[PDB]
Amino acid sequence: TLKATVVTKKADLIELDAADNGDALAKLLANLDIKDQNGNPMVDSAATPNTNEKLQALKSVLSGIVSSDTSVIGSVSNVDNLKDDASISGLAVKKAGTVTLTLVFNEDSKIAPIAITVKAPAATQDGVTVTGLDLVPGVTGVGKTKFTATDKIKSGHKLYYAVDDSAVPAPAVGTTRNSTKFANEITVGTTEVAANAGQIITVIEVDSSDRVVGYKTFTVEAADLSVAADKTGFTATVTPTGGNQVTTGKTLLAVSDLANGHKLYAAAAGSSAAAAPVKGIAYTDTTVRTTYGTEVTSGTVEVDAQDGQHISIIEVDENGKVVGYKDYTITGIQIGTKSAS
Ligand SMILES: [Ca+2]
Ligand SMILES: [Os+3]
Ligand SMILES: [Os+3]
Repeated sequence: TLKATVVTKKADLIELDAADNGDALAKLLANLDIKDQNGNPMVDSAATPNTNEKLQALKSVLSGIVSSDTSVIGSVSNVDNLKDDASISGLAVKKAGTVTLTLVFNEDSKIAPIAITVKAPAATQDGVTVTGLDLVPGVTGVGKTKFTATDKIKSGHKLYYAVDDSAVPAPAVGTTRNSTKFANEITVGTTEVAANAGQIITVIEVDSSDRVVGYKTFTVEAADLSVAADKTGFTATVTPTGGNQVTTGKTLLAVSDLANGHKLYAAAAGSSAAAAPVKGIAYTDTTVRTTYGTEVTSGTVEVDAQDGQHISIIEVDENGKVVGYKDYTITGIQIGTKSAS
């Protein structure tokens, strides 16, 4: 009954945010003024909740919307794709960037084309709610890095990472998470990444509705990556001991001065050394506790030994964490000879 007669833009530019939910139509509408035959404003009245007057008014006079870059915001050729079912859509944001959306009207309306520049910003560091997000060496394996933070995330928000040789481009704020690109959810102080030094860990923060709000990149340095347990963390001196004092085919692992609350655990004698656990792993870890199943802390423990075989020993601290590692090749001299059992 009322026909849209006058359409004018307010500003030449509109910039999107997270609240815009990665779709420009709501902000494009807010940037347009529509007047009818009477010169009266054409406004979405809340008394008619499931029919938007303003959008419908625009759609009745609009022949299309051209984008300057179809990869940033897709061009609208069929006008009925603009809708207000549940929410206002869709000048859908595909990628972060800046476009000139040019609105073309029908011949009847006689309204000349209106160009509105739309900026869809990339997600940034100040959009990240977790303060002090940083990389530390891993404790689950060797060559691993771990996420740490000082303060918690905002309630409802989540973190996701990507690991690559190059930084993954910052997505537009408000766009729904790229499942493919950012597939690895971060539990802070728990989750670990296998990475090489020099690689980039690209982290995005999403909201409750899986939409990109934050973005931070870390360059993985050798300092941020985990290494095997060293002789550096090994304080005790262990002397394999044989002769007539020790049982035949067994070596006495005589222990000298470990630090007050330290413990020592030996792996069973085998043809080559046992795998050195990552510095910081709990002894209670299944592979660690099964490989290094014999506690040799007392200095009085004697274990099975053959000539060529290796005995690897780990030094665990007061807390229950692996600190030191050293591998011992056994000799016939340090294998026992005393009467059996
Ligand atoms: Ca309405
Ligand atoms: Os939120
Ligand atoms: Os200690």
